[PDB]
Amino acid sequence: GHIKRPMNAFMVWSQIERRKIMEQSPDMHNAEISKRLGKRWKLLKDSDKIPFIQEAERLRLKHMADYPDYKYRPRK
DNA sequence: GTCTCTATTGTCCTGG
DNA sequence: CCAGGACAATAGAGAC
Repeated sequence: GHIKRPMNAFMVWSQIERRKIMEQSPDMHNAEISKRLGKRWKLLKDSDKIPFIQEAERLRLKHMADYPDYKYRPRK
């Protein structure tokens, strides 16, 4: 089948925030949510971002362990 | 009912 | 070795 690629620090911080938006603005389109996420991301000071970089890190290590060999080969 | 596009950041792959 | 891309989450919008 098709194995997904790991979530980076931003994508991890994205899920959490997106929910808090999806629960507050249930009908706001996700494309616009992405726009606002990208902006809030630039607001969060660098220091605050560490926890997610570490979080995202283990996410990748586990990824290899679970999927011994998967080449990220996307193409058009 | 079924796909494809919409958008963000970060990260890996390819062509030149 | 750099630019340009695909793609991870997410559901709706639009074509068909």
